[PDB]
Amino acid sequence: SMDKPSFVIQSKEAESAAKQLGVSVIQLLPSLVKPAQSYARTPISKFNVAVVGLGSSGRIFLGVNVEFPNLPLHHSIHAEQFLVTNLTLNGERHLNFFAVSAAPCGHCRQFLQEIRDAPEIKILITDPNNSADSDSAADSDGFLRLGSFLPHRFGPDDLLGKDHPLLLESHDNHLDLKQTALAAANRSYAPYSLCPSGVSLVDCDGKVYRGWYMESAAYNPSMGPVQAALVDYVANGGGGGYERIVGAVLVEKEDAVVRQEHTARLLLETISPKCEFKVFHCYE
Amino acid sequence: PSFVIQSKEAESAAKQLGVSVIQLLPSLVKPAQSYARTPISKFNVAVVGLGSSGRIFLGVNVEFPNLPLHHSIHAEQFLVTNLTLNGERHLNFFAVSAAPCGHCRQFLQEIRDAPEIKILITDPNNSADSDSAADSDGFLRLGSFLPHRFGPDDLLGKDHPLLLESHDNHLKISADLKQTALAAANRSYAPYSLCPSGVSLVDCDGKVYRGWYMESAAYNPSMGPVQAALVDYVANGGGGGYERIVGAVLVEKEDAVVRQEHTARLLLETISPKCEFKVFHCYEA
Repeated sequence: SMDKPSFVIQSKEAESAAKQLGVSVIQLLPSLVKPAQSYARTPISKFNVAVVGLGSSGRIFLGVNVEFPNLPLHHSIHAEQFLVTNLTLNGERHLNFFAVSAAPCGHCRQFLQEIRDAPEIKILITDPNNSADSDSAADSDGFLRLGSFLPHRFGPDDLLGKDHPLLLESHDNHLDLKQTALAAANRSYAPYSLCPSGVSLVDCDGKVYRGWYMESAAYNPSMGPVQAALVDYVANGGGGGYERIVGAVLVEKEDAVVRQEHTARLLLETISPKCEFKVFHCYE
Repeated sequence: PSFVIQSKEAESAAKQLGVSVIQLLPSLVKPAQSYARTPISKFNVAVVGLGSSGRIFLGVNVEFPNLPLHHSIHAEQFLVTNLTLNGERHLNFFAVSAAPCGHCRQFLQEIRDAPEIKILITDPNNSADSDSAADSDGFLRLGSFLPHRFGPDDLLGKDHPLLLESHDNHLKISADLKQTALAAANRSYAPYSLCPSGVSLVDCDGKVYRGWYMESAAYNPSMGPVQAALVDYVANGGGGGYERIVGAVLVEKEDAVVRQEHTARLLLETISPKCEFKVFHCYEA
C-alpha cells in the first residue's frame, strides 16, 4: 500500500493508513515521497523531485516538479510551487507540514512567504545527502520550520502593511468555453501589481481545467497563470502535453503592467501546436 | 554613483578617512538607490559589493513594465553580472538596502564559497543584525541566510564555479556586433543545461556591449542573456535609454535544449520596437 499515490488523499484514507503502520499522520509524509517521484515530468534535468504535504483539514496533497523543453528555465515549475497550487485549487485553508525529496531552493522558500504563518511551516527533507533533519533546532521527527530555512525574510509586509494571504478566500469582484476562465480570475492573487489572471483548458475527452495567477513579494518567483493551469492537467487529469487546445482570458487594464498574453501563446505553441487564441478584455 | 570604483581610488578614499573599505560600503547604498528603474513596484533596492581585487561594484534592481514579472532583474543579480563583466574573481562583502529574497540567495549559490559571503542589511526595520551568528559589525554570512541550501553539488561533482574563467568552445556558420556576441557566449555559465548564450548591444554613438548567460541549479532563478546585457547598458551607459537598436545573440544549433530565441525578441520588441534577427549558430557542443 505504498505504490502510486493519489495527488490528493482524503483525511479518512490518510489517518487509516497511518494507523495500520503504527505511525503518526505527520510521520507518514516521508513514506509518500519516494513513489511520488515517478510522477516527475523532468525532460531537461532528469531530476525527480516530489513533495507531499498535509493541511489543517487532514487531507494529504502532493507536489511534483515539471519542466518544459525548448523554453527558458523560468517557465519550469518546481515541486514546492506545485504543492501550493494543488491545495489552493482544492480550497485548502492551511499548510503546516510537508516532506520534500530534496532541499527546497530559495526560489520556493521565498514563494512560500505568501502564506500566513509561513515561518511556522515545518519541513522535512528526504534526501539522505542533506542533513536538515539533524539541525540543532530540528523536530523529534526531523522537521525544521521554514523560518529557520529562510531567516530574516523579505515578506509581503515589506511592500504592504496589513493584508490577506493567498490561501484565504481571495474573491475580488470583476466582470461556453470562456465562462469558466472568468471564475478562475476571481480567485487570483496579485496584491503587488494589480493584474489578476485566470486560465482554463479543455481536453480531447472534454475535461474542464483551471489555473490562476499568484504573485510573490519577490517578482521572479511568480507562478504563471498558464503554468498553474497545467498543474490541473497532470494532476486529476489524463496526463498529456501536446493535447492542449483552448486559450483563456487575461484581465489586464489595456495591457497595463503585467502582460502574459504573448508569453501564454509562446508557451502553448511550443508544447502543443494545436492551440487557440485568447481574449484580453476584462474590467473592474 | 559610479558602478565600478577602482581599487586604487577606493583604498585611497578609505585611507584619507582613516577607516576601512568595509565600513565604507553601507554609505553608498542610499545614493545608489536612485538608479533603480522601478515603474512597477516603485521600490528602489540597491546593493554595493566588494570583491577580492579591492574594486567596488554596484548592483541595482530593474523592472520591465510590459513583461511578466520573471523577466525583472533584482539588485543582487545585477551585482553579480556587473562584476563578472569586469572579471572580478571573488565576492566577499556587500551591503544591501533591503533583505535579499530567496530567489537571489539561491542564485548566489553558483559562486564558490558562497555561504562564506558576509552580508549587511541597511534597512533598520530588518533584524538580520543581532543574529546568533551575526558579525561584530552586523554582517551575516550568506550561509546563515540560506541554510541547508540546494547548491550545484546536488547536480554536479567537482566542477568550475560561476566567477571563474568559464571558457566553452563555440563557433559560427554591423560586423563587430556578432564577433562580440561570440566571445560573450564563450564566457557563459550553463553547466546544468548545456546551452550557453551571448548577447551584444549597440548604441546611437556606436558603443559595443556584451552579456553572458549564467544558469542556476534551481531553474527559475536563471539570469536571462538579454537581461545580463541590459545591465551592461544601465552600467557603463548614459542612464538610460530603452530606444536602442538590437542587436545579437548566440543560441544552440537548431534549438537543442533551452531555446531563448523567441523569448528574446518578445522582450526586446516591447521595450524597443527597433529589433533585429537572431543567430542560432554554435558548434563544439
